[PDB]
Amino acid sequence: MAIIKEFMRFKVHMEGSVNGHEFEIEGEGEGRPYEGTQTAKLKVTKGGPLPFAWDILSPQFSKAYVKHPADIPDYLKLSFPEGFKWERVMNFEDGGVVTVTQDSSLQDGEFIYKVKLRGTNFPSDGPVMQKKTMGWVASSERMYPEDGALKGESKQRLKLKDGGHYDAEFWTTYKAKKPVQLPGAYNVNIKLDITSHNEDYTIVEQYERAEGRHSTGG
Repeated sequence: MAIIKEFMRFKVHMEGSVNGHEFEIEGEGEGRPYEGTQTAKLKVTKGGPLPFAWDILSPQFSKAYVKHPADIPDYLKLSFPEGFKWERVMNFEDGGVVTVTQDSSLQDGEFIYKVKLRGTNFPSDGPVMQKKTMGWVASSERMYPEDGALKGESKQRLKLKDGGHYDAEFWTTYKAKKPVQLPGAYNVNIKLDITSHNEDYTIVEQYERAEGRHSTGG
């Protein structure tokens, strides 16, 4: 609680490929870990302009910034200064798949995020490779402890330019680098917004608000 201050910055580096197109992204963000809010400014540094929808990348750029009530152990804040790692699978309803691995650490008073991403099997005709998505609907991640780690599962939904939707299921495992106290089951409500971007999405800003609450599930 002297480690995680009420205002904290972070730096993120992502390396990945989607349908074999390789790219890199570098960004910096800031927020209020106890209030559950944060912003990030991302820049594509290789592989730009991306030939696919920014939205499949936006959820990978920070769960030290989730507001927790006092009776739910904040495992990810407790993992610092060593930090934690996470691995995620996103299965989309048209067969697209994204797998992500991430390492979070704290260096010189800022969080450092390193992300690796592989998106595969997206249809050339689908909304991801045709850039038809329009942001994620607000969602809720169901959290539970298992095998010494914190797991989260959620149904997610992208809005589309044609007024329709495009659904996905997310599975994530979060593991502290030292044994710290795990919570029971609970829900994390999340709203993730793209607050501005340039025309080809090589420069993007995001905002996220996340808060944990007891199930059953408002």
